[PDB]
Amino acid sequence: ELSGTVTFWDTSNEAEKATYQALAEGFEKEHPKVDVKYVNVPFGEANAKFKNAAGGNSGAPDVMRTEVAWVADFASIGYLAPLDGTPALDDGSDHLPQAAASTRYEGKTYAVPQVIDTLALFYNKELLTKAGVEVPGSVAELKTAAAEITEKTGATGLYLRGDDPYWFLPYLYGEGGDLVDEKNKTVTVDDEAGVRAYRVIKDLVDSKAAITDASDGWNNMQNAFKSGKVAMMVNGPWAIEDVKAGARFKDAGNLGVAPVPAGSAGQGSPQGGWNLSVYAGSKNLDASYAFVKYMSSAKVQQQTTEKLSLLPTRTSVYEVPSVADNEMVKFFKPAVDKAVERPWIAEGNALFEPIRLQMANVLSGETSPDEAAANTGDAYRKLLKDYK
Ligand SMILES: C[C@H]1O[C@H](O[C@H]2[C@H](O)[C@@H](O)[C@@H](O[C@H]3[C@H](O)[C@@H](O)[C@@H](O[C@H]4[C@H](O)[C@@H](O)[C@@H](O)O[C@@H]4CO)O[C@@H]3CO)O[C@@H]2CO)[C@H](O)[C@H](O)[C@@H]1N[C@H]1CC(CO)[C@H](O)[C@@H](O)[C@@H]1O
Repeated sequence: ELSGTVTFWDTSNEAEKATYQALAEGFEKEHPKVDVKYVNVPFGEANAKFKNAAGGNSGAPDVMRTEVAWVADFASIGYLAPLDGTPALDDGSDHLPQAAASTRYEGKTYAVPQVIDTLALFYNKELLTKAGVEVPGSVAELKTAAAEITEKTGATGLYLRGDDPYWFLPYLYGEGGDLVDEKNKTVTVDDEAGVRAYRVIKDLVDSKAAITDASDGWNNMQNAFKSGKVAMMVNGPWAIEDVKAGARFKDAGNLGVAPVPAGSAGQGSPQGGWNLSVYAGSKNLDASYAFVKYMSSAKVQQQTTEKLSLLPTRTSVYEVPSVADNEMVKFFKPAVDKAVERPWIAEGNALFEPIRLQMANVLSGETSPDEAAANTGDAYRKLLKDYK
């Protein structure tokens, strides 16, 4: 017996949201006495919007699309219903383990996995071919390629997103670095790899291998890539359908994807994604648990992939020929398998702001790579009282 309102806050983007609204409302097919109230909440506003509503117990959603780092955020302050022993969890073991870790806080389950993702190098196949260059495997190989692209086509090699701190991580990993050593509770972002990573990004822009912008970075990146102003960008699966809307990439075939470039030490890309959580103060808990089970079901994950090319969290879904034979998926799944995990801690979400500020100042020339790394480390030690 399910009935009543289930308000769902979805953070998915302009290209994704019609699909997600349809899936959400599809819950009513099997439960016609439930009224699904779909609301799209912009990614940048959603964390604060949810905390505001939950903290005041006023107009909070029943079900929240919850970024991997937000689960511990929200859970630690009491805003999420624990899900262990509820109908929200069905065939839990099916989910990728690294997806499952992000749902956990202090020995309890506060979310169900929805999608998993990572960053990759997207490229314009026809531009690279016209430039006579191969997809670059390293930063060194990207610089050489960018020069040939400018010389032969007039395009810039890379749009380097300059306003979102997540985009720093591939460069950090490529220089042999990482934010923290979790096992040893030690801040590591200010090791020499951090200095090198800030220096690499500045060199890419100064050398004109890359362009960037200090604001409106998502739109600027997409516009530059779709208009052929650049040959390459670093982005994730949430960009695929948006890109394919463009005249340049209808022929889905013209859209190349490859790993993010190696740096001087190695190569890596971060693990991200989205889970589904239930507000602790929901006045329709049964219907919400069922809604979460439905939205995380193999059937719905498969449909999401078919319409959007977003990656399922369920292992079984990869065995469905329709998913197993998808080319964006065929690339992204192995890349996700290799993606770097982060500490799933209450202050994990706040590790990004320090990077954002220092990265902006490095790109504008206000701050040296050396100072930026030290500043980032200083901010982490302030955030993480039991880290050295
Ligand atoms: C600073 C923020 O730090 C963190 O976020 C990390 C995040 O943990 C990383 O994993 C990564 O997330 C990936 C994501 O995994 C990936 O899927 C994709 O998301 C797509 C969707 O796919 C697409 O469907 C649609 O939704 O659109 C999504 C976006 O395209 O890309 C994400 C990266 O963009 O990177 C984030 C850092 O960016 C915090 O969580 C904060 O919320 C914080 N926000 C601040 C906002 C404030 C402003 O006043 C205010 O000052 C600050 O205090 C606020 O806190």
